[PDB]
Amino acid sequence: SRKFFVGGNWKMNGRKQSLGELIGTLNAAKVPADTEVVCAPPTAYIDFARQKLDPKIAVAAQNCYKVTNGAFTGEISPGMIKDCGATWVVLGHSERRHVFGESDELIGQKVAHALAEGLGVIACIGEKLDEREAGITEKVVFEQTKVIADNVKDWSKVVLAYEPVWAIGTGKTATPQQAQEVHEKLRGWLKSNVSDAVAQSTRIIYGGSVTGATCKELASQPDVDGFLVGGASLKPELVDIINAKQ
Amino acid sequence: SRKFFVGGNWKMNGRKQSLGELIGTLNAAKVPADTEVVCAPPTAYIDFARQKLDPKIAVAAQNCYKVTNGAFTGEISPGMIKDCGATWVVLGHSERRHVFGESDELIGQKVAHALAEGLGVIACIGEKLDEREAGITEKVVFEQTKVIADNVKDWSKVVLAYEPVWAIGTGKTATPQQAQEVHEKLRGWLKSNVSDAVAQSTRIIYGGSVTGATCKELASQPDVDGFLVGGASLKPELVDIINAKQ
Repeated sequence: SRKFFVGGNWKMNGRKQSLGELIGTLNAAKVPADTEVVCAPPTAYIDFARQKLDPKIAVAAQNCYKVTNGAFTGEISPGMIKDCGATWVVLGHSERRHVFGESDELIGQKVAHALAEGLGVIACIGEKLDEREAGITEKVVFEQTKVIADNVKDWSKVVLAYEPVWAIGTGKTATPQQAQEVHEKLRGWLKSNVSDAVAQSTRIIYGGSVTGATCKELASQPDVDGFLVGGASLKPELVDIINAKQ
Repeated sequence: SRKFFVGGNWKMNGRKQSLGELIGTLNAAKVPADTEVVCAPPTAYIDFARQKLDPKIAVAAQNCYKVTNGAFTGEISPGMIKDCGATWVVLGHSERRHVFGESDELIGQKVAHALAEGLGVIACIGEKLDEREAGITEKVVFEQTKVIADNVKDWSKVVLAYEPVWAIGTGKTATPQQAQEVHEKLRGWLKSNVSDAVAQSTRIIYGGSVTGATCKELASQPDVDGFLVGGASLKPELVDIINAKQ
């Protein structure tokens, strides 16, 4: 019992005009009954996107901080995210980790607080190129996942996203088999360290390169439960990725 | 001749209902013609704040990034800020620098991009208790101001904010004479290093502790042209600070 999950990470892209247009497209898309869809707009447009999107698509913040209110110029809290109608937050995204230096310690604390506040969390992990080539893929993503698990009580509110950071802009790419390998090792970590129950019911989505051309082969991997989509999430092509199991 | 400037930095505080109430109070108060008022809401509420606020009050983003669009989950661009109807961005705020580790070099790149896109910039500088008790206040704030200056081609759209980070949350308080000392030295830096034109026209606002009772005296200091208000900007007290010259 794992419902197919497709998250669209718009990253720092779009304006009210172009996003309005894209939202119109998605509002007309037939989202399958077996599929849960979430879009993560730029923080300035969480409000806008929730107002314009049809309820069949949930809204995620791309990040948040770890307290409800405070002297943290530039941050938003899970309270504000809910106040705008979003029900998810993306935490630990590769860009937060490796461009903006967000530690594991910090990400775990955001997870605890987002969960305590009633949000769903799309919790991202994954290994860089140096790490993969040293043999420490397992170590790196287990450690990352351990830190997230320490701050989760209710796993029904969590989706794990594997980001093959080693394959992003590096000269390397991941095969569907390489994706499947990491996802079944992560499910083995959940079964081992949490419960078979949690393992069987927790979506592990793929956060590497995915397009309309590649989504069916990726979605048919037994341990790949969906996608955290980058570039293609800004295009009608997102609808094709949503239809991946159909 | 230099226009009195009050920036209200709401930091990570408020929800649509509470901010709606404060916005009501501000809309209702009369801003003196000789003063320029700007409010910086949490980033989730830039759009909301702009729509609720009277045109007499300007809206600022609390931070932004240094390209127009890109793969930066969690960030917003000056284009987005403008798209939301905001005309200012706060950059280099002590929380960005010291809680979130934003480098001077990063902050310079933001100033450059923000200015290029047509946004006003409230650029923040200041020394820690570390650096003041080491007698290197001048070195720190001038070096900070230099990096900013290197990424400004139009000073008409820049306000400098001195934040006495040494005297906020530390147990130490700053006197108006200590405020004036740094502000005078900053203006003299601009004279030496940019132009008399810039030195004489550039607002240097005070970002240390401002209350309804401390504001008149701070305001009368000749090189203190306004304030970047913390806690008091969330209260009707902001009105008193806006009226500090009256």
